[PDB]
Amino acid sequence: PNTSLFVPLTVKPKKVLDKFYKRKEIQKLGADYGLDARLFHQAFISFRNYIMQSDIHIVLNDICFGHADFPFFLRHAKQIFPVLDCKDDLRKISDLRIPPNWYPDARAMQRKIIFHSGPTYHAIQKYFSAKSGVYCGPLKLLAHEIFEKSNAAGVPCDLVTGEERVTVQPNQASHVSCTVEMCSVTTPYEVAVIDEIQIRDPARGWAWTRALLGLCAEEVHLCGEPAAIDLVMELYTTGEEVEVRDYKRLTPISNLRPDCIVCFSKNDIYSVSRQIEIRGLESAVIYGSLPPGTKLAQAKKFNNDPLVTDAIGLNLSIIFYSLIPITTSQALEVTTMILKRPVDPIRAAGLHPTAEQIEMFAYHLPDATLSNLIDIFVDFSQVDGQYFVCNMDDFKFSAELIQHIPLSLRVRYVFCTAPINKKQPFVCSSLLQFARQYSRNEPLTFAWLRRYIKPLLPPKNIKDLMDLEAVHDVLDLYLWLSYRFMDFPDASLIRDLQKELDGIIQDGVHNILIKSETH
Amino acid sequence: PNTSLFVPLTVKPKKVLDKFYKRKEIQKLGADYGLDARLFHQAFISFRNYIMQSDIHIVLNDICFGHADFPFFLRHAKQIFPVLDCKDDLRKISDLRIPPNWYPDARAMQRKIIFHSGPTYHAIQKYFSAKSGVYCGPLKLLAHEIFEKSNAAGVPCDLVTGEERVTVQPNQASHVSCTVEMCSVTTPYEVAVIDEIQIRDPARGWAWTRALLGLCAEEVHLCGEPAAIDLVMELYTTGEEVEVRDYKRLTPISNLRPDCIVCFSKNDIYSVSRQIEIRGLESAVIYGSLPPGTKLAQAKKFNNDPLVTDAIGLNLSIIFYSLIPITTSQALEVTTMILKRPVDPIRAAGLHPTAEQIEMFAYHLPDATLSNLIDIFVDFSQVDGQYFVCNMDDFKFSAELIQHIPLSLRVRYVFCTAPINKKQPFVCSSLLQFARQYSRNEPLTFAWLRRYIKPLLPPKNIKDLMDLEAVHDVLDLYLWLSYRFMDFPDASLIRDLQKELDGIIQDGVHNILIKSETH
Repeated sequence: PNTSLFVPLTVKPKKVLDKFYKRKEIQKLGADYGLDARLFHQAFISFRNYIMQSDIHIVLNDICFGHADFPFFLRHAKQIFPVLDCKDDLRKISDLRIPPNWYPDARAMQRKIIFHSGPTYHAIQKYFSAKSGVYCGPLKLLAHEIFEKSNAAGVPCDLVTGEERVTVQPNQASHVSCTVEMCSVTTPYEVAVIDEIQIRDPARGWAWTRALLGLCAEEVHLCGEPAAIDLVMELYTTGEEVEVRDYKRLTPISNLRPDCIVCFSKNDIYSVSRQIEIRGLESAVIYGSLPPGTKLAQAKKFNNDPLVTDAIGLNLSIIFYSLIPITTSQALEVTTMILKRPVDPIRAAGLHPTAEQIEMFAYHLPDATLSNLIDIFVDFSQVDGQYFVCNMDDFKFSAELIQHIPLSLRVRYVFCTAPINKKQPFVCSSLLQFARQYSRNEPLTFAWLRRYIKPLLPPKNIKDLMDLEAVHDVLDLYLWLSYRFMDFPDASLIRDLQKELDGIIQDGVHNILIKSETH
Repeated sequence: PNTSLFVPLTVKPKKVLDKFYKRKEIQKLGADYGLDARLFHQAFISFRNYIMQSDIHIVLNDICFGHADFPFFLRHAKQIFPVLDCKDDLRKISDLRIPPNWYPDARAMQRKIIFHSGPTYHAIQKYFSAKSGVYCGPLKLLAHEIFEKSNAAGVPCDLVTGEERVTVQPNQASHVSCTVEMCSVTTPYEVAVIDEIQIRDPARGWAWTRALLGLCAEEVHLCGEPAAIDLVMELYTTGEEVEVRDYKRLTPISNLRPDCIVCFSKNDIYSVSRQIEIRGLESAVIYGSLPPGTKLAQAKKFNNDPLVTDAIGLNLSIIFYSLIPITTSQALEVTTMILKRPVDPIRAAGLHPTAEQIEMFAYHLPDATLSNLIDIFVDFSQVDGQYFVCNMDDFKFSAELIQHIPLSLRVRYVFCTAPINKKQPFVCSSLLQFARQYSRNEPLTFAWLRRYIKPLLPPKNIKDLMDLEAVHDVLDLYLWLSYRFMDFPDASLIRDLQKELDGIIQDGVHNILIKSETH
């Protein structure tokens, strides 16, 4: 309980008061109840300012005229800091021990865990065949990949992403691809594929742990680097049997051979592209900010036609311009115009604060802000050794941004759990807008949304593209929430408005605007 | 016994263990004793984890070196789930059959049941005249109505509500108005009026059934819709004679004629009021959240002066803005800017778990939570055909809220039986507070209560009013418990502190703040 977290509540309204404070007896008795150096102080200074600048009067009159040893102090001190009043209560609410309890159906079941080690398409096959299955995808692509494959290859696939939810069945279908966040924990499945189990992400590990411990499957297929094995070995508290099946690199490796250039700067991508079209030849570009369409159409054109930074970790058949140092976890001839050290095995999986935990922390500490509540939660939290609490840094920011909009805990919880890029001014602006009108009970229709986003103009230089992509993002935000707060009614319509923009973007993406330089 | 309810108790501490589990002989022998799919599993997995990660050693050594068929398993399985050990015992404790037994004095007596059908003031008259009588009111108004009438019209009336208990007699008086919950079952009466007998409420039916079957009267007067008749016909197990006496609507019916607008949104009430004062004219407002004073003073002013959602079902002499669909049970020219279908007759009356039942379920299942105990109770419960078990949904919530506060079954029972609105954050906060200090043996005095509720400031917009009304609620909560746990000593004092607020509220209620809109 680092008290730096506890902001004092302003409880607005001389001889012995000074002595009472100095007295190492009172100082110790204070510390006994939880009052440290800073707490005992702030408590006294407002206890003094309260008495003088304004029941107790009986004992007040009776110490004036001749003990001097505290409970009236502590009554004040506890309306200053309500923490102290419920320390024991908060600890229990943030006890995140024996996580495998939180999903009892996974415990109710016989589950076989199978781990396809190696630095894929077997598991993919094993659930196509499976009577009832599920995919759990890391990105918002690999989910679509399997959505397109399965339903076509003759095993219908539903899609549950954050931003899309599609039912193929003209009537709930019996197979679904999803982002690991969206994967059920109550729906009985037969085989489940948790792709990319590395659960180690300091901000996203939570959803993996969730999937690992909670999927109501009968076979649980993992696919991820052999460094992760140690962890799943003990994850055995749930009492299931681990099976490893190491795979290997078909061919290994440590110029412009028709080659892949990988940067770390969006400056370098807006540079190298220059370099290439200087010597006539024509380059592709894949930055993570590229709409999902223009990503594909720029990857497929490289896969008929005569790679330029985003960690490439879809199907792409194929040099570091910069090494800045590097996470020593990047994968792939690849020159430096790396495996120097061994990969440290993985230690702990990831948990995060729930809504409901925080809604309880709210009832205890009702004056605290979200940002602060989560900081308070994290403090009292209790993790078993093979788990860690995720970094809720984005969760907070999103909360410091909408703090003034008069929402309610639950709603406010969801809004700040929406995936935004801070470094995009228009998105943040937009979050506030979306949040502000909800409070005003002002449903955000296709009309409203059309005027707000301004049917955009074809891009010219690399600011317009940036704006357009943010205008893309803004639309994705509207969709993300459309599935949580929908009363955001014109969800389907926006996807259409979004779908042209994707091309209006692609248009400009082939024709790179990177020369900005001229003007 | 849906096993989803039975949470396994963590009983913390290889060849044949695997075979023993697979063996359909063991699997069946397990199921014989009550172990279903999920139960037999969880039991084995912790039986395996117990043996290996840690008497039995004799049989353990003796199967190693060459039958393999169970009782050691079942000893473990039953310290996992204590349910199994006392299934038969629990059933009997939750057998709610032949309810008319539970009140033997009603059986000891000659009782005549009379049913004033029709979609009132006769029964009201019949007990005024009665030497010893009782009223059983649905709301916390109709109880006060009769308390004011009787004692004045020259037949003294005591009041027993949840939140008030008043003796008029300067010395136990011989006549009482009450909420149906508070009505005795041991006090000998002559005539009893059970107003609004529709006993069908999925959460409140219990107290009606109680009154119907338990009032020690000589004439039992019912007043309620003719759909309820079928039920009271068989409620004849008690062996009394039913008398129907259908009444009718003096005048029937299917614009701003000096008219009544009825909404279903608190948004619409904060809207229509705008609409009315736009065209100069002046509107009344009655929302159910309005203190009992400001309800009257806003109904009387409409009943001298030149209706705006809460189901109006006190004396009010007089259009649906929304129909959302509708319960097809709403009553009343009434336009839609309804009787489309017939009313389905009523099927079953209502019972609920008692404290003492649960205090017994606690002695069997001492590790279960309240919320879960009641779910367990409901499961094993045994209802005769013309009764149903109420929805204890609020009872649970109130219990999930105070779960961490170290109270005792009885007390904890009462706290979560206190009437609160979940959707009011301050009330829930307050419940915890009231509950927390009881545990700390810290009686909640008028002083403590005064600082907590902060002598509030006149309202400005419609948040202050909401807060004030919750501050009202909080005070009502303090009173409700004041009559159960009183050691809450300053009951009378709070009612006074409450009584000014009622006006501080009324002040703001006439002067609607609804334009919030401007700011």
